[PDB]
Amino acid sequence: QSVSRAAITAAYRRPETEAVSMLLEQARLPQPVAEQAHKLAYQLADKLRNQKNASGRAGGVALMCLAEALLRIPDKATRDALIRKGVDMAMRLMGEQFVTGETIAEALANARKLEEKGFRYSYDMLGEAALTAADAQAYMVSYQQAIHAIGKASNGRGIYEGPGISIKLSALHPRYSRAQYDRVMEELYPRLKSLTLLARQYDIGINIDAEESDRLEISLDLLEKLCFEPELAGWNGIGFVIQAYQKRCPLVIDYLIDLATRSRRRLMIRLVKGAYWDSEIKRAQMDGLEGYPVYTRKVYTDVSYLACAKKLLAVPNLIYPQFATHNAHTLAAIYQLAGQNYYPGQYEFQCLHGMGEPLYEQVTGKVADGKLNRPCRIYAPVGTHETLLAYLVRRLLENGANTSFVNRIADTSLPLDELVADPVTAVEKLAQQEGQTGLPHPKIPLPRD
Ligand SMILES: Cc1cc2nc3c(=O)[nH]c(=O)nc-3n(C[C@H](O)[C@H](O)[C@H](O)COP(=O)(O)OP(=O)(O)OC[C@H]3O[C@@H](n4cnc5c(N)ncnc54)[C@H](O)[C@@H]3O)c2cc1C
Ligand code: PRO
Repeated sequence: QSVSRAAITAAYRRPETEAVSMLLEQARLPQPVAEQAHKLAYQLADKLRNQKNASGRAGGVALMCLAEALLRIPDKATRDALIRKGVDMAMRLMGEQFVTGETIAEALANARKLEEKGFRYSYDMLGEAALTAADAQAYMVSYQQAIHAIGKASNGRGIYEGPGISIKLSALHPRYSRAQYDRVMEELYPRLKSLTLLARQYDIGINIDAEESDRLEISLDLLEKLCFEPELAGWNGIGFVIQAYQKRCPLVIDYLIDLATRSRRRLMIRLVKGAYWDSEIKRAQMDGLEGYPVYTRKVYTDVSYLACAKKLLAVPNLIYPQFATHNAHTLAAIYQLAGQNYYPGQYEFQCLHGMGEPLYEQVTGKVADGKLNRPCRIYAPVGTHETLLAYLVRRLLENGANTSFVNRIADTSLPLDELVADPVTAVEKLAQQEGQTGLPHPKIPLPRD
């Protein structure tokens, strides 16, 4: 193939100057909206930094120990007068903060606390990249069991206010990374269909997570078919992730808008930046192809996310946008771009368990409690230590990258105004300095170079 699908294919690895130049005016926040976003982003970030007055205290150590000792003198007068194992253990130590529970039942029992404050959940049974038939079957069973449990705890609250599930197509088909069209359709699809039908019976959201870029196309074929199942007609609980770090992302949105039209539904669309960037670059560098399927400067991903957010927010009849981010500017800009006259079903935010709660405690909840009154859905990984590895590694990359917001916020030296700097302005600043808009990262030449 269709006009919308062909356009996706042709953007796969489009030159970065070109891609970024095309996104720029689509992402630009109008003057007024830009400054309200700056102001809200600044406040959110400031409050995150200075939680227990960790700024005002920052404004030696030897004297403090002596001063401490003197203050333990009770009477003022007297005071005046005078390899394989270490890796496994490191992974589960760092990983506990990211896991909401070992079993789906323990994860749900712990859901009341934030659900009452207005948070929602999407549970993920940890596991991906099934190698064998037995692995994939076992994932299929863990997903079914999860859907029964979440569905019973949802108890009719529905797709927006109630919990959902997130699934990985790589978990449901052995050797998914290289599987061909015909075998995926014969084997993967019936399983996707079956879980989705089950999610529909309990009226919970079911979201298909996005993985590596060479699986985008097949995920779209699977989604297309799913959306035309007679048994799913009139049901708007199907969710799909799109990754703004991909050059294809805006063309994927055009496709999704048309799909929602043709299949007569509202799609739940989770807009993310993306989790596999280090691997995507390495992959593209090994295949020696004409370009990258992702951007090479982080600020360009920020610009793509804003442009894509506008596209999504423009079609509320077709798309329920789920804006996944821990970046205060991103959050603030979405909040402003969504416009006046918010209603619950317009959009929600999302965050990963162990990363987002502090930012979103300023967001989800009552205006009279100093909150924004916008719902946030926490992504909640569920499983034991043997299913954690890949997810943890991705979190370490995310938390430890010096371009990450969550890394830069903890950097006292970097002033708030730089931390929440408008990405469009940053791209324009780079373009005046370097002589062209959207030049690739200077340390990431094309694969053929
Ligand atoms: C609820 C939730 C669900 C998610 N589901 C998925 C999913 O299904 N699939 C998936 O891939 N991701 C998923 N993610 C996104 C991913 O896990 C990261 O959390 C997300 O990219 C971090 O973005 P941010 O806005 O919080 O942080 P920011 O710091 O603003 O941006 C971080 C990122 O920018 C990108 N980046 C970093 N360096 C560069 C560079 N040099 N050039 C271009 N881009 C760069 C990467 O995407 C990286 O994550 C999910 C995130 C959340 C919160
Ligand atoms: O697996 C990951 O890293 C992303 C984050 C949440 C869901 N998918």
